[PDB]
Amino acid sequence: AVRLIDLENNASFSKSLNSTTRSHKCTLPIWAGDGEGNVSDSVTLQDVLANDALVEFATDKNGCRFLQEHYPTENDNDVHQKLFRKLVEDRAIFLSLCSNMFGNFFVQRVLECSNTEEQEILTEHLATDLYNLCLDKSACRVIQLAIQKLDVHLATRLSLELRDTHLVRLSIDQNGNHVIQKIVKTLPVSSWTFLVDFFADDDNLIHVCQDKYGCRVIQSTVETLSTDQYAQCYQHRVILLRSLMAGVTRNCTQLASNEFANYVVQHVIKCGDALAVYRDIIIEQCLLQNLLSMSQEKYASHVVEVAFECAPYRLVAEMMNEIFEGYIPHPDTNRDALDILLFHQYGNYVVQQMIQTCVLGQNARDQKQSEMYGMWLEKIHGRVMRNAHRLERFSSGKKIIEALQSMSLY
RNA sequence: CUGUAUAAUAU
Repeated sequence: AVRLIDLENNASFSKSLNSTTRSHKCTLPIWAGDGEGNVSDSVTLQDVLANDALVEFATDKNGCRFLQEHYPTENDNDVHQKLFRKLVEDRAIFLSLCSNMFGNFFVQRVLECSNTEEQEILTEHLATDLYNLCLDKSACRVIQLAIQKLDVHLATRLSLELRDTHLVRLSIDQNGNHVIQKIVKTLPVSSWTFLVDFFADDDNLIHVCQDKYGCRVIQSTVETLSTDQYAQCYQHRVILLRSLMAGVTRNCTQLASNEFANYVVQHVIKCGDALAVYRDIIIEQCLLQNLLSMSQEKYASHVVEVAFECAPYRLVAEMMNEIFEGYIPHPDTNRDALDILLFHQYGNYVVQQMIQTCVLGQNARDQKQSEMYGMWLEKIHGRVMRNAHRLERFSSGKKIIEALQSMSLY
């Protein structure tokens, strides 16, 4: 049995002869089309492999649809292996097809059909330029499907590839925000602990939180670290959540009176449970002494609504005492916080929430609490009835008067 | 006279 060394034939001039297309926009080569931009029925995948034209099929829509339809799902199929080897033969060719408007659908298809051995070379290719890939509009979808299908260890390598980068630029990005989120919501916490480290800085937290995309990132991170629940005796997540919530609480005044940041503020009040302690701090450190001023604001009035809805009674009593007896009346008009918020565009929503909290808490176990909630209802009814002649003309006044219909302190 | 998100891919 003499040995035979079979070297490959130098087909240097084949990318040249696949560069010829009928149209200047579609990239499908002239040999594979029927004239109208589609793929001829005589064309098979072995014809793609024989002409070295996976790349040129991939960046054309119909050729990539052909590749995605006829791709063999089984890993021991021959044509599957030759196509995958042609894909991952070159780093630059692979990363280009990932960043192609059309080839990323084929890279996603080979992600759905992959097993572990393919996943290793796929991860090694992606990790070389992962950050700029997450910045790309087409390649970032490939990155999201990777975090979903890649084995945890491979995805972890990928997530820690973003460790010392410009994470604020990634988190405020239109495409990259979804990657960060995917990682946080998909992978175990140790894969992205450095992300919490990046938000240990106050300035990085604000810039990201006060952004149309980064507020979703902060919301996903907080939901994940909190959803841990009480299934842990020693929880490492609590330390991480504490490190983050610290900045939220330090800058919660600016974040509450803000276009995008206020939403995540509502989350730490809406959730309760693991975030209850932080909710209370929030109510003690920017809500109190400010409730009139933020209830006349467009963004922070929702924060005052959810704080009135979800607080414990000890804090709710402080808010009610602040609205009823906490401000000096206006020197010209003799008008307190309640008289202002009855006829205010945003503040009437706050007053309806106070009414709703009082009628829900009148069904409480503690009698004193029920009596106190009623007292506050009788205060509200006294102001409303006095002002009811003007308030009846408004829609908000109709909703308010319908809310105090047929009540009883008992 | 009612009030804030509408989170990124097939030329």
